[PDB]
Amino acid sequence: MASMERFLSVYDEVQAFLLDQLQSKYEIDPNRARYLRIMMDTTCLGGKYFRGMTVVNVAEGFLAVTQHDEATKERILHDACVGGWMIEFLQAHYLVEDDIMDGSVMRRGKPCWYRFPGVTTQCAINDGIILKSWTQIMAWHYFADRPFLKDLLCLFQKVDYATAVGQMYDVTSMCDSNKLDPEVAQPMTTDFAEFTPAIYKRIVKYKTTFYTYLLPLVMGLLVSEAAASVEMNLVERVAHLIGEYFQVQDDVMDCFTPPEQLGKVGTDIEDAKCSWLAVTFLGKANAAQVAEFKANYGEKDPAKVAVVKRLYSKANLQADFAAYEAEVVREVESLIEQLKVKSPTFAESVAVVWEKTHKR
Amino acid sequence: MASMERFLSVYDEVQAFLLDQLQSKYEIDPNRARYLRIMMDTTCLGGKYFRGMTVVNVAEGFLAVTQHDEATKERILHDACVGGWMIEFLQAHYLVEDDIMDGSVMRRGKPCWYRFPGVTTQCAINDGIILKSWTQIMAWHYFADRPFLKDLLCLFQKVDYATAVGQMYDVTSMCDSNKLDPEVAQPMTTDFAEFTPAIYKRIVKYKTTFYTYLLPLVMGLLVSEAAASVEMNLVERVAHLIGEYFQVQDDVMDCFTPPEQLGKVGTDIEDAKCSWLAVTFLGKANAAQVAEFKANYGEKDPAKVAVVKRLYSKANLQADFAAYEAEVVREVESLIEQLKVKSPTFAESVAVVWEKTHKR
Ligand SMILES: Cc1ccc(CNC[C@@H](C)O)s1
Ligand SMILES: Cc1ccc(CNC[C@@H](C)O)s1
Ligand SMILES: [Zn+2]
Ligand SMILES: [Zn+2]
Ligand SMILES: [Zn+2]
Ligand SMILES: [Zn+2]
Repeated sequence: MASMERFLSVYDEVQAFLLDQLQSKYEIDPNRARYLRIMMDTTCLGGKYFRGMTVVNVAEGFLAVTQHDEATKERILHDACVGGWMIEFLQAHYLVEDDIMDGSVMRRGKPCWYRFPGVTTQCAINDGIILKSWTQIMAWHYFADRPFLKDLLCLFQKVDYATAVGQMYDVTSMCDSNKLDPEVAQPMTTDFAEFTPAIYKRIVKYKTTFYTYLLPLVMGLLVSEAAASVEMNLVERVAHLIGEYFQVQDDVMDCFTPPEQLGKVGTDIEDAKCSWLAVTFLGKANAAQVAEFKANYGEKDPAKVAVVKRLYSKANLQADFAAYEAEVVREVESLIEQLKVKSPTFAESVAVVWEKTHKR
Repeated sequence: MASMERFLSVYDEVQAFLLDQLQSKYEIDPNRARYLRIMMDTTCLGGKYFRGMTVVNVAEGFLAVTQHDEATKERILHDACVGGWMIEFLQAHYLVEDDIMDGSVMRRGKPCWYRFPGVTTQCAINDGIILKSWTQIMAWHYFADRPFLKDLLCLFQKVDYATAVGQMYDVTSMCDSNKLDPEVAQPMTTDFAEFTPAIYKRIVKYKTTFYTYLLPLVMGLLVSEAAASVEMNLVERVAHLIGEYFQVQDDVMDCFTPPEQLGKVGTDIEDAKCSWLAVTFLGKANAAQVAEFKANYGEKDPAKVAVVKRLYSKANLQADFAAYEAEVVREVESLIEQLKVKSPTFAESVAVVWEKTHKR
């Protein structure tokens, strides 16, 4: 069986399990079960399943080089699919809640969950909570007797928490740190002194890289009983590198990709986000450019946004991007080589993760 | 040391631990740490700590009848305090998110977290997520080598999930089940056919009783290594009984207690909640009363709310309440006696829980 058809089959299985348990142990009625079914499908399906499929791909890599009974190969692949779905559902949680927090309109060329007429924010906040609860129900059901249960749950929590911390770093990225105060409405930064590479890196490391690259890689290792074929500091380093690069691409596309390809109208400029474009622009701009950026950034006004866009196009950020890219290729290749000392197989999974990130 | 001063001390300890870890492992800066500190205090403190103190009280009960070294007594009490704080922080999560979902104004005579000028919904949704993540960080840190870790985490998740399911039952309680549909804006029920005792009970069982009574009781048992001194079906039954009663009182007070005592302007009528008052009113009203209730319920209009209030006062619901109360006293006393067969001590903790609920 091809990996994707197994992964998709296990979604159906896990969905049936969750909804069946809701009827048999949580007293749910049929119409509410249908609501939850439709919520699950709408929030968890329709992406590329990159994250969850990474778990599967890492596990398949080990299967190719490790002796096992056929029933064991099947069990490991089923565990990798279940684990994959945990990460997809964790993402679904965050996309639901983030869309509500940001007042987003679309995601993947469809309305954000909370905008559906029969959902509303009141229900959608809680739907998002359910989504993350369902990751725990899956783990406890399917991994109840597994030797990796503890490690897997402890890893999952730490990544979830890093993610929520990342979200705080992101939504507060345009405030002056010294002015953060629950008692006082937060003004946008006027100096942009906190739009640095190091600060951008911290946002991205926590908000994105832990759940998108570290967790799929390490969960694949866990469900394969293979954590000892790797130096975990190397896995973290490569994860953080690849994830930062992933984000840099997304930040570029938010500004320059037509809405039809990103599946939304990009608003990073209007939201005054600490994006790779803003940080890199400020790292090369002259005095006058800086002053024009400060008078136009973080404003809904289409004229001011167009001035910000024009500032970025004139500043030749494509050249900064190519240089960033080259350097990432260097460092990622280096880390892949270091990973080969202990696991060729694992190194090749990371290679595949890198090439799917780099090509797109 | 008195129980409450130990419990309060452990809050300070757990807070210091969480914030210190944020600086040492999550790269947090001082001002964001202060924001989180203030968030934690504002959301987790200022109630009666009934839930968390139950954990402590159950543990102290066992300490009085079980032989242990002094260092062991201390460790069990520290575990009970930490476990207590997990449940308080879980509540804090739900109160944050519920207040945002319901557009609430006040809670405990102070503004809801999301209303603070320097918070906003964008940050508050995520603050609420952090609050629940911090329950997991606490458990993994303080209970890492404990034999009850698995059981405690599995119980915690199931209660969290039941709670979120309860929330879905509550916010959808005024819709017709057969009309639930993410695609279609939900109309308020016109027939109120789903305002029954059984349906009310399901909302309350999930939304309230699992986290407020079942989890504190069973966590006390867990941290005491005492789950075998009880029949767990009896613990569940008594929990569900006491919790329903708790909710019935809150539903009565939402309508009739001055805002100064409940710490808010009650809105159950305007929100068209499936409250004990509405269900019990509909269980005794004549045709004309029913028709007047349907023309006035679930409307912001102060005149219509006052008509709903007047309908409840004329219907002598105090007498239905006294009868409900008597019957709960019967059943709770019965369950306490059944609990004595295996643990006098545990039975006496439940007695104390009952008397603190019943007296208030
Ligand atoms: C924690 C997260 C919030 C949003 C995420 C997905 N990244 C693309 C989005 C910003 O459009 S992950
Ligand atoms: C899951 C929960 C939502 C709200 C809760 C606290 N009960 C009083 C409130 C309704 O005013 S628990
Ligand atoms: Zn966001
Ligand atoms: Zn983006
Ligand atoms: Zn509510
Ligand atoms: Zn209430």
